[PDB]
Amino acid sequence: FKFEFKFE
Amino acid sequence: FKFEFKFE
Amino acid sequence: FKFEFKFE
Amino acid sequence: FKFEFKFE
Amino acid sequence: FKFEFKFE
Amino acid sequence: FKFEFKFE
Amino acid sequence: FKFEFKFE
Amino acid sequence: FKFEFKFE
Amino acid sequence: FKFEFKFE
Amino acid sequence: FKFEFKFE
Amino acid sequence: FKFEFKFE
Amino acid sequence: FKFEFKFE
Amino acid sequence: FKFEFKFE
Amino acid sequence: FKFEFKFE
Amino acid sequence: FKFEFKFE
Amino acid sequence: FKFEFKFE
Amino acid sequence: FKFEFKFE
Amino acid sequence: FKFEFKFE
Amino acid sequence: FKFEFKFE
Amino acid sequence: FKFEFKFE
Amino acid sequence: FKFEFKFE
Amino acid sequence: FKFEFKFE
Amino acid sequence: FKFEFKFE
Amino acid sequence: FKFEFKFE
Amino acid sequence: FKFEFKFE
Amino acid sequence: FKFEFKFE
Amino acid sequence: FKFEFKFE
Amino acid sequence: FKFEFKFE
Amino acid sequence: FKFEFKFE
Amino acid sequence: FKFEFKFE
Amino acid sequence: FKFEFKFE
Amino acid sequence: FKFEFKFE
Amino acid sequence: FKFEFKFE
Amino acid sequence: FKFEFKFE
Amino acid sequence: FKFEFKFE
Amino acid sequence: FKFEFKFE
Amino acid sequence: FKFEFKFE
Amino acid sequence: FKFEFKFE
Amino acid sequence: FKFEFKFE
Amino acid sequence: FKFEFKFE
Amino acid sequence: FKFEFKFE
Amino acid sequence: FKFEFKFE
Amino acid sequence: FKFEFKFE
Amino acid sequence: FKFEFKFE
Amino acid sequence: FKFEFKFE
Amino acid sequence: FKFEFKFE
Amino acid sequence: FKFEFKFE
Amino acid sequence: FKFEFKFE
Amino acid sequence: FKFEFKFE
Amino acid sequence: FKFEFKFE
Amino acid sequence: FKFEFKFE
Amino acid sequence: FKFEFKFE
Amino acid sequence: FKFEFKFE
Amino acid sequence: FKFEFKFE
Amino acid sequence: FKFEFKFE
Amino acid sequence: FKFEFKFE
Amino acid sequence: FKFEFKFE
Amino acid sequence: FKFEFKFE
Amino acid sequence: FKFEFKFE
Amino acid sequence: FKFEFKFE
Amino acid sequence: FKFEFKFE
Amino acid sequence: FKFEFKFE
Amino acid sequence: FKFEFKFE
Amino acid sequence: FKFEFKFE
Repeated sequence: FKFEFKFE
Repeated sequence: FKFEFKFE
Repeated sequence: FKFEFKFE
Repeated sequence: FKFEFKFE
Repeated sequence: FKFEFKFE
Repeated sequence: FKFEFKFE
Repeated sequence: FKFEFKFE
Repeated sequence: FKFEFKFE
Repeated sequence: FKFEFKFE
Repeated sequence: FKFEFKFE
Repeated sequence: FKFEFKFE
Repeated sequence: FKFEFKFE
Repeated sequence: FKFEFKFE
Repeated sequence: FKFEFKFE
Repeated sequence: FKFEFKFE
Repeated sequence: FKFEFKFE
Repeated sequence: FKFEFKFE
Repeated sequence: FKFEFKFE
Repeated sequence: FKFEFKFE
Repeated sequence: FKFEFKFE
Repeated sequence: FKFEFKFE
Repeated sequence: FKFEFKFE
Repeated sequence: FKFEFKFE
Repeated sequence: FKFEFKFE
Repeated sequence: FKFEFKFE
Repeated sequence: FKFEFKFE
Repeated sequence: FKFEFKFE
Repeated sequence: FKFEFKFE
Repeated sequence: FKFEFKFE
Repeated sequence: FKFEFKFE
Repeated sequence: FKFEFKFE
Repeated sequence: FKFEFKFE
Repeated sequence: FKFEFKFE
Repeated sequence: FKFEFKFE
Repeated sequence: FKFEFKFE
Repeated sequence: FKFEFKFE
Repeated sequence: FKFEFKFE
Repeated sequence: FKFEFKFE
Repeated sequence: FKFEFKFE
Repeated sequence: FKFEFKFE
Repeated sequence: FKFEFKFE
Repeated sequence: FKFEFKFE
Repeated sequence: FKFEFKFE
Repeated sequence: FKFEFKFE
Repeated sequence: FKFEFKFE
Repeated sequence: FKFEFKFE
Repeated sequence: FKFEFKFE
Repeated sequence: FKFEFKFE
Repeated sequence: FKFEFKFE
Repeated sequence: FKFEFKFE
Repeated sequence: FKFEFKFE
Repeated sequence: FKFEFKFE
Repeated sequence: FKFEFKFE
Repeated sequence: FKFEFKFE
Repeated sequence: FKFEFKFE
Repeated sequence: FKFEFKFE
Repeated sequence: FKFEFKFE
Repeated sequence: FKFEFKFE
Repeated sequence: FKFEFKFE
Repeated sequence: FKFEFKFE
Repeated sequence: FKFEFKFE
Repeated sequence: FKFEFKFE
Repeated sequence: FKFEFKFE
Repeated sequence: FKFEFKFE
């Protein structure tokens, strides 16, 4: 139930 | 589930 | 059951 | 399943 | 069973 | 299967 | 078994 | 098989 | 759950 | 219940 | 809970 | 109730 | 509680 | 109530 | 309480 | 009420 | 859908 | 929705 | 959505 | 929302 | 959102 | 928010 | 947020 | 906040 | 925050 | 605060 | 804080 | 304060 | 504080 | 004060 | 204070 | 004052 | 900019 | 199969 | 820049 | 299935 | 740079 | 499901 | 560089 | 849920 | 290099 | 919850 | 290389 | 809580 | 290689 | 509390 | 390889 | 309290 | 110079 | 879907 | 030089 | 979604 | 040389 | 979201 | 050579 | 968030 | 060779 | 946060 | 070979 | 925080 | 081979 | 804090 | 083989 | 604090 957030 | 939000 | 979201 | 939404 | 969506 | 929807 | 759809 | 539908 | 916020 | 924060 | 703050 | 802080 | 401060 | 301090 | 200061 | 000091 | 405009 | 603007 | 501008 | 700016 | 600028 | 700057 | 600069 | 500097 | 510099 | 210095 | 230098 | 020195 | 040196 | 010396 | 030397 | 000497 | 598709 | 979309 | 999609 | 989004 | 999304 | 965000 | 997010 | 942050 | 965070 | 920090 | 932190 | 430090 | 620390 | 040290 | 320490 | 030492 | 476009 | 362009 | 663009 | 560009 | 950009 | 770039 | 950048 | 770069 | 960098 | 680098 | 670095 | 490195 | 390092 | 290393 | 080290 | 190592 993951939630990855790349900013860059 | 799993999610990607790659900004850039 | 992935969901990729590239913005960029 | 799997999904791509590449904006750009 | 992929579904690519390029916008750009 | 697999699908492409490249807009642009 | 691909299905490409270019719009542009 | 494989298919192209390039609009433009 | 789990979360990623990778800046860079 | 993790919360990763990469800066770099 | 648990937290990551990896700088670098 | 951990709090990791990597600098490096 | 518990804390990590790993420099390097 | 620990406090780890790695320098290295 | 308790403390760690591991240098190296 | 310990105080560990590793140098190495 | 494509457009082009040349002035010269 | 492509757009082209030549100026020479 | 794409745009281009050439001056020369 | 692509943008292109040629100058030669 | 992408931009590019070429001068030459 | 990509940015590109060519100079030759 | 990304930037790039090429001179040559 | 990525930055790129090519010089050849 | 990342920087890179390539000379060649 | 990453820094990269290529020289070839 | 990280630095790297490659010469070759 | 990481430092890297490649030479090949 | 870390350093590394690779020659090859 | 870590030090690393690779030679291959 | 640590040192290491690998030759091979 | 650790010292390491690998030779393979 | 509607569309519709059938195969087989 | 079957397929359709809308735009603008 | 709306959209809508159906399959199957 | 079904799918839609909005932008700007 | 708003957004909205629906599936299923 | 449902999803939305904002930027800038 | 604000942000906002909602799901479900 | 809900989520937001600020930068710079 | 400020920051702010909210969840739930 | 709530979270913030400062750097440099 | 200052810092500041708040939680809760 | 609250937390801060200094370096160099 | 100074330091300073505060908590609570 | 409060804490500080010096090195080298 | 001096040192100094304060607490409380 | 207070604490210090010397080496080498 | 001045320009406008309308579609739909 | 309106449009604008200005020059000079 | 001067430029402006408007959309939506 | 406004835009601007300046040169010279 | 001189440059400026404005968005939003 | 303002921007600047200088050269020379 | 000389360079400057401003943002926000 | 100011910036600088010098070369030569 | 010579280099300098400034930030903040 | 000043910086320097010398080579040669 | 020769090198120097300055920070702060 | 000064630095030096010599080789050869 | 020969090497030297200076710090502080 | 001086340093030396010899090889060969 | 031969080796030497000096410190302080 | 001198050092020596011999091999072979």
